[PDB]
Amino acid sequence: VLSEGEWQLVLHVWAKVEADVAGHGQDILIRLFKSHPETLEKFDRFKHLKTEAEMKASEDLKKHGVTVLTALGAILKKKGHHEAELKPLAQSHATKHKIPIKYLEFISEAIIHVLHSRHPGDFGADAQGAMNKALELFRKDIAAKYKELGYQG
Ligand code: HEM
Repeated sequence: VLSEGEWQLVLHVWAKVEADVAGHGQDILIRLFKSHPETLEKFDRFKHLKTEAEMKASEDLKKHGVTVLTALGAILKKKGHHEAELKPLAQSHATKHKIPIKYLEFISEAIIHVLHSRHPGDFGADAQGAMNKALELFRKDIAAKYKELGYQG
């Protein structure tokens, strides 16, 4: 469970994400695909993007980066009372996209990496620790929904 102080560390950095949602979302998806290329294979919509330059040049990918961060932000804003927000996501990721928890670990690592790269004087150990706790909670709760839905994850 996160404390109020930890949620305030998480939402203070989220405000920074909000100053450029498309840029952070684009950077996160490209870092995910660069670091874990097998995750691209889960996206029939984007597997044509066979180089990093092609990914950067894709407005459709950038649009999806915004969709992704918007959903994550809506979850984080609920501080752990996020059950309604999480439900459709766990549903689609379990039953349609079939995204294992390990790949949610990979994207959580990409989020942290990008927050560090974009925010050098502004994303320190306490903030990163708290963001890692919020993303762990996110993954924990998704995994509980995966199990109710019968999906190994
Ligand atoms: C922070 C984690 C994530 C969030 C918040 C997120 C959010 C979303 C949202 C809001 C959508 C559109 C609505 C839906 O279908 O549910 C979506 C679609 C999708 N997601 Fe995720 N996602 C996450 C992680 C991942 C990961 C790690 C993968 C794959 C390795 C993935 C694969 C997909 C696929 C395949 C689609 C459908 C894209 C399309 O063809 O339009 N998601 N995601």
